[PDB]
Amino acid sequence: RFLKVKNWETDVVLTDTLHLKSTLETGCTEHICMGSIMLPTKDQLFPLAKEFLDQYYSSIKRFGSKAHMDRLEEVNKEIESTSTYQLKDTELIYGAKHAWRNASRCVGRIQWSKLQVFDARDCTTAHGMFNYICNHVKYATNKGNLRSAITIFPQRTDGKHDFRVWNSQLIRYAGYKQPDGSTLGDPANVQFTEICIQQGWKAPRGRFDVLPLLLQANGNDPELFQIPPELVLEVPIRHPKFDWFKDLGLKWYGLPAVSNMLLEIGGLEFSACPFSGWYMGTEIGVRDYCDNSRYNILEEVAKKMDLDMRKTSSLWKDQALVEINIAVLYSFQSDKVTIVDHHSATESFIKHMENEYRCRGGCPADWVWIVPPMSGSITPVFHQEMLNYRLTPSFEYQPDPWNTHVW
Amino acid sequence: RFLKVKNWETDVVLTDTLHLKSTLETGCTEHICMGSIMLPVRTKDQLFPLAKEFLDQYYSSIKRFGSKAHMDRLEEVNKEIESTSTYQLKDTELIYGAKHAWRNASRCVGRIQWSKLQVFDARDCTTAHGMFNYICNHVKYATNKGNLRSAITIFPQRTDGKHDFRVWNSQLIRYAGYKQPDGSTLGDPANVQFTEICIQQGWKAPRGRFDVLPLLLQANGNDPELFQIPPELVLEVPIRHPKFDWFKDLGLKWYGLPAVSNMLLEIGGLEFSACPFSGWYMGTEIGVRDYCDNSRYNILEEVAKKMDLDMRKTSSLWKDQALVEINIAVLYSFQSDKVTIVDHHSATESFIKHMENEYRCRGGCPADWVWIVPPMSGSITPVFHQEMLNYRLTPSFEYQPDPWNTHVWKG
Ligand code: HEM
Ligand code: HEM
Ligand SMILES: Cc1cc(N)nc(CCc2cc(F)cc(CC[C@@H]3CCCN3C)c2)c1
Ligand SMILES: Cc1cc(N)nc(CCc2cc(F)cc(CC[C@@H]3CCCN3C)c2)c1
Ligand SMILES: C[C@H](O)[C@H](O)[C@H]1CNc2nc(N)[nH]c(=O)c2N1
Ligand SMILES: C[C@H](O)[C@H](O)[C@H]1CNc2nc(N)[nH]c(=O)c2N1
Ligand SMILES: [Zn+2]
Repeated sequence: RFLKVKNWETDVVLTDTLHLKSTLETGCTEHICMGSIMLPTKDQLFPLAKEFLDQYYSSIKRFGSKAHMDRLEEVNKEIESTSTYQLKDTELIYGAKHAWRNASRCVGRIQWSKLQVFDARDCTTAHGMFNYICNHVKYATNKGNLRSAITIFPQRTDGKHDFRVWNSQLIRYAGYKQPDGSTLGDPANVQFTEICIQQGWKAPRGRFDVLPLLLQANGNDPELFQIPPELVLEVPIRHPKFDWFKDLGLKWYGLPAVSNMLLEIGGLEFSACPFSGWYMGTEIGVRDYCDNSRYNILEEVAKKMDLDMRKTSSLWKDQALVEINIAVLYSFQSDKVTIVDHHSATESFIKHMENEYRCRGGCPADWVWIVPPMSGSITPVFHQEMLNYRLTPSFEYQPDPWNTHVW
Repeated sequence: RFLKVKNWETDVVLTDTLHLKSTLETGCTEHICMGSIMLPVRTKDQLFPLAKEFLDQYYSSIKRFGSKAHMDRLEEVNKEIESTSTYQLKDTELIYGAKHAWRNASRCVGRIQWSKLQVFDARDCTTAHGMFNYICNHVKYATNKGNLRSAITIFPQRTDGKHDFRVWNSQLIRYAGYKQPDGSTLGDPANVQFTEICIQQGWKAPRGRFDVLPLLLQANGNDPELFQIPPELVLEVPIRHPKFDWFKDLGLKWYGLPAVSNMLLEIGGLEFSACPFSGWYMGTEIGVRDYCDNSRYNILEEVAKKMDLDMRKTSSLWKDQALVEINIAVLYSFQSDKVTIVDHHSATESFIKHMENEYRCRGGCPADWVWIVPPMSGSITPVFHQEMLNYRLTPSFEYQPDPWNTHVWKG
């Protein structure tokens, strides 16, 4: 019940006690492990509020103080009365930072305490949402010197007045299926791209078209907005050795900004809470470019490299993959846009884990997501045993809005 | 109940009902997943239900469930247990058991081959010398001059846990490791403890970087004895690179036959503590793990040095570049010497086909994603995108503690 995790490359052993504070469920049982599955009233609200307020006042070393009890009392009163409650700015910031801290699938959490939190709870319209999001993007991008940030729109009330960003990321490329039969641009975004067009958007029908924002305030119909191009920092992808690489015509955007998740703090639900950091190179070079269900350029690159693509055992896919990921890192670094390679990022996470085990008693971590999609075992996280469990505050998935929206 | 797994690249969805037949635990709870943890004595009491369940499965597979042969066998095993406190498997049952232990091995990506396993019955063995002979025959059979053949040799089952047969080696063929006074290691660092034991038992070590370890064999609970595998039985492959001529001068080689010899085979409640099995290598086992783990031969530096890569910052991906070249060399060398090997793209593609087939005919396929996904180029293999369910079926292979930690020495 007091658990140990071992690193098999270093023999370092850490003792986990934090998991005992876990609340939600993992999807696993004693009979079956679901570790590789992608997606497994007034009464309930006050205990949730109490659990959060307790950990908050503990963190500021005022557990059991007058101010603690008073606040517990005040929130209790507000829930009995209004059937909900509002977070103090200090509580909102703490809650958001700890949602990141608790994100077991995130390798970048060593940065968790340096999150810029933008309070957008006074927002009432989609035009206001757009304004807040432009300011976010500009602050976060910072001329290529990226800074982590989250913008938090008003919390769910009766589930009919939800704030939602319909895009999965603030910045993403459009996808269109060709009459020919293939897919132009990003296949991942074919459905969403349709809903943009099938709602007003005029598509350039290109390969790297930055999608418009589809913003929904207070449960209303969502509205289209184009992010000012001058706020969208993109990087042309070239290679430090292969001069034909530039001719592939590839580029990617600098800002990874997830906008479709749900932030839970003290029982309150923030259905619109776009957050952003900076990329690990493999997210673009391995997944975005080389997934078969994405831009899928491996064969094209291997061809230009003149590799022997007759047999899989020549490892031509593997060679091309490395070169593509060299290009991505080289390109961002050259344009002075923040990026981290998978070696640096995983070494950072090992350091973070040790910090958390020492100062917090543990660090929930999902091995399946933490290990990079290339060169797994030559990164230290591959050899690191990890315990996965769910702490709150937390980021959670939520249904795509078009399936839920009472139109 | 139904359970569905989705492949996120193909959108293919499979339905698992087989997990309902699961008995053993996973280590996970509703509150914590232990999926990345490496490693998460038996009386007459619990034995007959274990026996019965296995025999039910056996007779079902041969389309004889409930037959007179089935009921008689149950009867016979029952009376054998209550009078002798154990029982003996028929040859047919043993073969079925061994094949299904492999079939049920959720961490094994090579299971498309499970039904083609050569089972060698060594249950009549009584001495370490007898063990050595059986093991030599296994190695010769399995190696087949490079045309590798899967096989398992099964020594007598545990009785009171005080007369165990054990192969003290983790694998039948492995290179020695030597700790030097300056803190460095000569050979395979993984095998330093075992090497020191062999030396203590009287092995005259050559003290080179690739010395094949002697077999250390325990029969019937007796102290183990040293044996040298005839070198002519140990097939090795010099490693060279198809473009880089300097690669051969690194002086690398590896053995052709992967043969695990320290696991326990459970069949119908019976425990076979010595059951060496072998197949053929996936290239990455050697090229990624054996050669490039920091705690193993660790040749990334040397290789990258000779490739003249930018080694100052990690973001040059010099480690990733060297890793691919090493794995190309391993595959090239094995194929050139006509020794059976499979690359991780072929192996994972075959596993997906296997898994889909198993869902269709068996109702499921227990699989451990953490182990099934290869240690390089993960997401460009099809298993990366494949949801998997991990659960435990029997018959099974299990870990057991190393014998030198539990053995009562006779002298
Ligand atoms: C600052 C640098 C950051 C880096 C390098 C980073 C890296 C990553 C990576 C590689 C993943 C894997 C997800 C995938 O493969 O699609 C991930 C997941 C995740 N990240 Fe981070 N991230 C960063 C910042 C942040 C921030 C600022 C937040 C929130 C405030 C965050 C929250 C999350 C969450 C909630 C997930 C998992 C989502 C899920 O469950 O699917 N990350 N991160
Ligand atoms: C014939 C070709 C085979 C291939 C390519 C293959 C491949 C693999 C690989 C790559 C692993 C991961 C282990 C590691 O990374 O160290 C593995 C695990 C395993 N294999 Fe196979 N294998 C083969 C044959 C067999 C046979 C013949 C048996 C048994 C009769 C077997 C039983 C197992 C078991 C039980 C594990 C899991 C070990 C554990 O739980 O830690 N395999 N295999
Ligand atoms: C802030 C941030 C930094 C970074 N460096 N990277 C990302 C993107 C990674 C990511 C984070 C999430 F919080 C949620 C998701 C969605 C999961 C995706 C959707 C489809 C495939 N995958 C399941 C991705 C975000
Ligand atoms: C038949 C076979 C084929 C193949 N292609 N390959 C192997 C070796 C893979 C393997 C299988 C096992 F049943 C147990 C182990 C030991 C795991 C090691 C020991 C220490 C670190 N690691 C946990 C390896 C065996
Ligand atoms: C901590 C983690 O479970 C451990 O390093 C595992 C990860 N996956 C693996 N997968 C395979 N095939 N072989 C291994 O030795 C390991 N090691
Ligand atoms: C089926 C499997 O869970 C799925 O492919 C996961 C595996 N691990 C991952 N890991 C990360 N970081 N991102 C992903 O999208 C995935 N996909
Ligand atoms: Zn689990």
